[PDB]
Amino acid sequence: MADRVLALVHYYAREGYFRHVQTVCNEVLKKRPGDGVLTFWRAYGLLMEGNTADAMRDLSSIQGNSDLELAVAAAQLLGHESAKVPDHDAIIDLQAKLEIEERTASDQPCLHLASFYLYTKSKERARGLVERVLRNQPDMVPAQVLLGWIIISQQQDDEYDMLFDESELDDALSHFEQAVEHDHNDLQALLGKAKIMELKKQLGPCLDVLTEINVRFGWFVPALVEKTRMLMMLGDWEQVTETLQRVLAADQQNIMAQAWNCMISLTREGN
Repeated sequence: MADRVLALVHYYAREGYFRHVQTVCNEVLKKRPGDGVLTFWRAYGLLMEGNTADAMRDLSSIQGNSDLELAVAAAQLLGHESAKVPDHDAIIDLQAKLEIEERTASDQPCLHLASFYLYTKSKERARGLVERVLRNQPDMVPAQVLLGWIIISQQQDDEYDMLFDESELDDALSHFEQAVEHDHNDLQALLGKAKIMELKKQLGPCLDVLTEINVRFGWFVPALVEKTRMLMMLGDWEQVTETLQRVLAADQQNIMAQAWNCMISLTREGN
């Protein structure tokens, strides 16, 4: 169940936190001592510092596996895309060779690149690559829960909640139902279903399933900070304060905890 290392960076890479990334990358690196995939997890962790060609110093020294060759080819696609000399022809050539080398290949390089290209270089490529992994079986949990979770995380935050709609809400509902039917150990499907039924004015069963599922994870920090604006349909923001203090107890590194607690502090008391 790869959600331990894939999903921890997945919500916070927009925030650009790294501490959870080091925890999960060191976790998967201590699962298997010495690997190109794990060194490239470390490359992905260091790539959010601001340097995109660090993947060349991390994996291209130790590449050779198709898992690592595809990853190095796409990382040097980004490097030539972020290059200084004019190499737009090289950018187009790398894009073509990646678009051909991802399809009709093994699922492991595509999955590992989607784990790598999870925030950088058109992060819809993560869902695309985990979908082309699961074109043989379009009933496996990761791709469907990731698509539904994205189309509900855009609903719950301030991107599409200026005018809240219900179409991709239902698409996320279908994806989460499929994902939780694949396994009840899934994490993002149940939380997204909980925020769906929060948004549709059934606060009772919503809080019921929230109590049902939030006991299954306490060290999953981003799913803990996501309780901010999906608990604020109830009519208060003190539960938002305590669920951000929960994140602070998990790790004193969340900028969104401080920011959102600031934002909700000034509403009522002007505190």
